[PDB]
Amino acid sequence: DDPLQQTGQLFGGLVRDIRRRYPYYLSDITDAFSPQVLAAVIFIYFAALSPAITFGGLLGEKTRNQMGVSELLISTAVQGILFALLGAQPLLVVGFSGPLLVFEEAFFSFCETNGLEYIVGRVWIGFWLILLVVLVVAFEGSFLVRFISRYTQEIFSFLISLIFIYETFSKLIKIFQDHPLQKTYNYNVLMVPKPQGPLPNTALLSLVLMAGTFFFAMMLRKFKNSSYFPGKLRRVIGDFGVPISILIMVLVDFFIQDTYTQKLSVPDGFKVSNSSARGWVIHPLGLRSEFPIWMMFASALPALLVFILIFLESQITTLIVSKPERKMVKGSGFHLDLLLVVGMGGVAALFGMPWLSATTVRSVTHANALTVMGKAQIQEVKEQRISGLLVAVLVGLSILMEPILSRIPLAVLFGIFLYMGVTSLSGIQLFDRILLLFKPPKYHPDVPYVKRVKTWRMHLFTGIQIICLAVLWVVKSTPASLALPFVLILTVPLRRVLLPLIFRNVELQCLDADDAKAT
Amino acid sequence: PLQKTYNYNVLMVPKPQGPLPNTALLSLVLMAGTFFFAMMLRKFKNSSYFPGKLRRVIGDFGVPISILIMVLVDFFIQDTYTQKLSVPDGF
Repeated sequence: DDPLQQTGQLFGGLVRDIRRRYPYYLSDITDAFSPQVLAAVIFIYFAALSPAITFGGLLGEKTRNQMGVSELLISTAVQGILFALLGAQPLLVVGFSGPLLVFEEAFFSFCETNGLEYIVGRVWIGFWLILLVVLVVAFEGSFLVRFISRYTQEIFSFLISLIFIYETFSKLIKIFQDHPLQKTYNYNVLMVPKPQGPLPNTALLSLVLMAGTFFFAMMLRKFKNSSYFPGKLRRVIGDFGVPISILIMVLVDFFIQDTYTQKLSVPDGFKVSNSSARGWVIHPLGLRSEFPIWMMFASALPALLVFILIFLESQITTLIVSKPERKMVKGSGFHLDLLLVVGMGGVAALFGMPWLSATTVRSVTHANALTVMGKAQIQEVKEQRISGLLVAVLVGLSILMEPILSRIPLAVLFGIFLYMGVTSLSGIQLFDRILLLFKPPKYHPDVPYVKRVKTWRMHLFTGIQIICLAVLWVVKSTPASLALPFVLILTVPLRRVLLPLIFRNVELQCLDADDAKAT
Repeated sequence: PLQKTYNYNVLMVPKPQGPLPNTALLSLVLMAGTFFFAMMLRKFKNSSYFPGKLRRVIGDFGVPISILIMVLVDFFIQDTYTQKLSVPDGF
């Protein structure tokens, strides 16, 4: 039975996913006894805490510290545990995103322009998103995701991957820039709150940490499929390679005493940032004065656009995770996770907490972590609820391990970002055609879209795709980035009409494959 | 070796006396860059990414290419000193 199907029953698709998924409860409970699950837990723990800290610092310095880092980590823990507990697909990883930050800063700018409160209206926005998601899910209007082919999916994934790789190198370049290379340095500079001024051996040591971590990780991964050791020892080595490299880099950093490297910073306790102009509960009616009536009647509009953003991104992520190619065994849900995320965003907005949603890179990395692979062929993927709830509990309780987190150099995590970025390049078909662009036709592959169409036809199709990617890059670089989703959905009609009017029907059926195998 | 403070009133003309901030570890960086580029080029040489003439012609001179890249990288940086070749004035 189809996870998506036009059903004339109220709560139809929801109950269908319920009946498809709940009878596997005991199996989901049982299947998390392997150490590879623990490896996934420890890896995604870092992979979720580090961008959380980055985004928290960014929005703290952006929003006059209206919201900080402690609220973000506590929330991320709450949505992680509950999404693992009651999610139809608990294999997703939730978090904040860049366009969401753009929305928050735009709302803050609008509020300051009008003189309104920033945190007060968020409760009302939660109210409109709650009523609107009830309205939408009432009609089971998910079938629109059927219009998304592999073209739009892969182009969105590729742009996300390239953007995040660019962010990683931007981080490294900025940290290098903060301490330039001079000939002489004055040593009467204070270092207590922050590193002020250039330092001799810090930035390039961070670069060395990145390079060594990445080199060791790739050498280990390439050796994992070798034939140097018995299979048991080889599997034991392959199960926990990344934490092994992490420990090696950490001990190397701890052995060095003189040079300073920036380490992790976490809240002291479960406390608010302002602790002066805020409390645990925000009164929706008004903190210092009453909330305007014309705002009460006209503030529904941004709720529409934020719901559109979270809806499209979550459903695209659900398409990514639940593809049958990665040995998708049990049932996969779309409606239940979406409803849970939107309702939880609303109730978090009741507390003043911003909304969170599943992240693409974290989700694909999570799917990659729980993979049983062969000598190649992919046998299976271990799917259950335990890893996500464990990760969320760990990010909730990370505050209690202050000395351990204070000894982690920041560049090792950046190397880990480089690792996830390069490993997110596996499932792309656009990368396959990009590789095909340069290779001579004498050694071109056995896939149907090489035999059935000519050489310059493949080159022109990939040129169309990269031109689309360049336009999307111009859109994301545009300061009016709020129009970012719109051009994206502009991909949907363009494939149906213009391309078949230039290409042919056999090229249409061979190139735009719904599944990797079947064409 | 690595310290926290370095005195800048030391003479460098006949030979580098005393520790210096960014010399030997930069030589280690050059180690990594040169070796990594050489291995990447050699492994890519027998690939199938270019037409055969172009690929083999490019791979025919990998070591001087990496040497030139390292020399230009060294020349671009001005402030720090790295030890260079010494030859007699004459016969």
